[PDB]
Amino acid sequence: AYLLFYTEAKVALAVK
Amino acid sequence: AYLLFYTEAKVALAVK
Amino acid sequence: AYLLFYTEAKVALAVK
Amino acid sequence: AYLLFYTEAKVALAVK
Amino acid sequence: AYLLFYTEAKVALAVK
Amino acid sequence: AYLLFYTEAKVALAVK
Amino acid sequence: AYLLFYTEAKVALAVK
Amino acid sequence: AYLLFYTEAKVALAVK
Amino acid sequence: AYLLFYTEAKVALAVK
Amino acid sequence: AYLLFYTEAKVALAVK
Amino acid sequence: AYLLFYTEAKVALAVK
Amino acid sequence: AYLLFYTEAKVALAVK
Ligand SMILES: [Cl-]
Ligand SMILES: [Cl-]
Repeated sequence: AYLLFYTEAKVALAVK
Repeated sequence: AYLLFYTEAKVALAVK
Repeated sequence: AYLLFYTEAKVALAVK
Repeated sequence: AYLLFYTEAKVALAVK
Repeated sequence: AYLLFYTEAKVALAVK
Repeated sequence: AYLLFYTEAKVALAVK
Repeated sequence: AYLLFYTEAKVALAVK
Repeated sequence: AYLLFYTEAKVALAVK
Repeated sequence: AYLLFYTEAKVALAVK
Repeated sequence: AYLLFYTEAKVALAVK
Repeated sequence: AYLLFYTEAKVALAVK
Repeated sequence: AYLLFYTEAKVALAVK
């Protein structure tokens, strides 16, 4: 699965 | 901060 | 699961 | 052998 | 920010 | 030189 | 600087 | 392709 | 197998 | 302590 | 394949 | 310091 890095600012992650 | 791994049933991440 | 770097460009971390 | 990051959560460096 | 492996034991991924 | 993963979003390998 | 991945077929690296 | 640290001695980055 | 670290000083490397 | 990849060529894993 | 780090001044990369 | 890999048949480590 993908580890997506995004900004909610500061860094946050999601897994897909 | 550091990345936390926990179980969402996949692995899931959080930044602490 | 394994945390494996990969490329397609970008490098990214996969959860396998 | 491969040096792979691994998690069941903690991460460990696995020597396969 | 840097993604830095560290130990204090297992390893963890610091976001710096 | 150090090889440091980083992210600002993409991840990349910095050479320091 | 950072490591670039690009396709020249096969993936190749450059330091930028 | 995967980027896998590897060692038989030196560590090396394999591209699979 | 995987590596665990044990530290006090200087870092020590137990294998499992 | 940080676990940082580096290269002077070979890659190696530093303990900082 | 292997990522190679070679010197030519500065450090350059090759995949073989 | 840096992690040293050697052969004991398996891969073993030491901190130097
Ligand atoms: Cl001290
Ligand atoms: Cl031997």
